[PDB]
Amino acid sequence: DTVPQYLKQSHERIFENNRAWVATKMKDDPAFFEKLSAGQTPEYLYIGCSDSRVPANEIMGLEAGEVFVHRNIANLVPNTDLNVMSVINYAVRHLQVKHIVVCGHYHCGGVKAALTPSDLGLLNPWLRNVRDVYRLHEQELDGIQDATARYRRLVELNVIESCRNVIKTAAVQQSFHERQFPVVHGWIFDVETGLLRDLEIDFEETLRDIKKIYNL
Amino acid sequence: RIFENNRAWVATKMKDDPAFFEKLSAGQTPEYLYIGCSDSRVPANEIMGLEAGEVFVHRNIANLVPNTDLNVMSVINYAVRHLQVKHIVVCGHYHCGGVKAALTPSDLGLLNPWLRNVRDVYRLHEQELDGIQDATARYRRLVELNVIESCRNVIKTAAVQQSFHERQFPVVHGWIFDVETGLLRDLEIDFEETLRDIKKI
Repeated sequence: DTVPQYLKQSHERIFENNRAWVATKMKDDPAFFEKLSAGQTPEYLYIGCSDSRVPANEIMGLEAGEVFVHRNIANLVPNTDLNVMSVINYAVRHLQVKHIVVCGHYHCGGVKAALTPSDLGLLNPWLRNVRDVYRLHEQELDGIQDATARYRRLVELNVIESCRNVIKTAAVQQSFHERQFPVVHGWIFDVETGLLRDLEIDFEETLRDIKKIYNL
Repeated sequence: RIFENNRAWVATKMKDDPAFFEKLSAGQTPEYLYIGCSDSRVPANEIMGLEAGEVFVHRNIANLVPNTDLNVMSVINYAVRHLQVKHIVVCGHYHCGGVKAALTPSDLGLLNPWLRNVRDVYRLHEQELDGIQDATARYRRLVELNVIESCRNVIKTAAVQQSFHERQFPVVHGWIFDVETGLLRDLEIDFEETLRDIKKI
């Protein structure tokens, strides 16, 4: 019932590491935290998986402060999730972000967890959103005979449907109609090469396509 | 532009710095879950002097853990039950604008129910906050109490209570990140006491 000591010193070591990190930044730039604390308005909302590999801003060669960030299991945008719907609403309506990106990769454990028949308890309802993506694209995925190619295509279609879910929001549709931003993109990050790849989500075409069923 | 930056970033990472792409795909298990605000200033792993890969991450408006939010409850459940993370941290700072938005009587539409969680923190600590006359100092204390109640919400989860009872991990910590100095400040939450408090019910 007491906290093991190895957990207390693991925790202390973080603070030692933090003090050391501050010293080297102080040596490299004497006003760096002064400039950090200097204002900024993010231009990007980035939605990625909680299974992060590299900070968003560093992949994109931007300052951390130019990217407002959300990470969740399997980089989902479910209809009735007030968590992700609040980040989208705030980013669009308060930050007036010019770009929203959904970025996946082939090693998010969330998507893999969606395909195991196991009871993951509380996780099942969240990962149900990944299985709905399989249903929307069932013929395409059934016709890929290589398991690893099929899995990789599911990861990409999950990014694309998350993007479509962003585009379907009132905030994105109304902002785009009246100000021609934000624009939504779907990307894949390759861990093996460190390269971003555009899925070429057709924003203009997708936004037009959505209007029939989903306008405002 | 972004993709140019990305190619250049891969170069300096494989030219101006060392080649660590094998490590990127090497595979590791995070020892930390970090819950912060979507208004990021510095990557978690860099504040903590760890590899990005040692820290499983969630960011949301005002670093909240609301009871009925399946989004954050799924990251907690996965981190505890699948990743077997040894630490969960909630880290706030004084420039997440969600907390400030929660104190203006404005209708923020869809945001009202999310930010209602911040107003509930004011109510749980109303005497404490009413006694601070300086707006700025009162705001700063609200940011800290918001971290602490987020941490208490983590401790109250089935996943954390059951994991800690049977395996003595994870432990939960609340931190405040000071952007001016870059230093983490421990909020020194009552982990053992909250756990004992939960069993009274």
